[PDB]
Amino acid sequence: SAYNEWKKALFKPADVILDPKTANPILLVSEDQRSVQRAKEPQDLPDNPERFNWHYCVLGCESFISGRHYWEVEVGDRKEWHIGVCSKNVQRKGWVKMTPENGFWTMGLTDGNKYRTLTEPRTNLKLPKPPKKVGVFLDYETGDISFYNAVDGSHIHTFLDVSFSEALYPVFRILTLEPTALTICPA
Repeated sequence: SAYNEWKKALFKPADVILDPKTANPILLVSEDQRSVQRAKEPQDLPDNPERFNWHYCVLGCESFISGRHYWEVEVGDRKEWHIGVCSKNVQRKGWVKMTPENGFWTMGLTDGNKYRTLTEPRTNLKLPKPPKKVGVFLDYETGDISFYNAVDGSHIHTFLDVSFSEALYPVFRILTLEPTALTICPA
């Protein structure tokens, strides 16, 4: 397909590894550091400055300050998940609303069938097919963050013409307890 054949020609495939130091204590990062799951109760971890202590979020290890990049995330049959990018300088301690104004550019799924972009106010997305694998695409220069169905190459959503200045991290959020993990596809 055009999506599969062109993605690497236009965007550098990012090797995204989850950073355990950033993960909310209720989250578990897999040994290979590609997958995240949720625990029933928060685990005993230090409250280091890099760690999200309220939001059930985890970041990638590396940030982006220029260029075109992409990564793909297997969401599978999960009924809840949110993914995208956030500023290096987001508030990690306490609560702030996950919005572009607060340095979060994310979309995802809640309650099995409610697809949303986490704008302010939130925008409901109408998708003909439920995505099982999502491609996250960053063009730092043009200020575009795009989301695609990584199987059929269909468009999900684009944050357009954002004035980037700070470094951007891949960000992942899961709120629910379910049998399927959220998994990054390797380069």
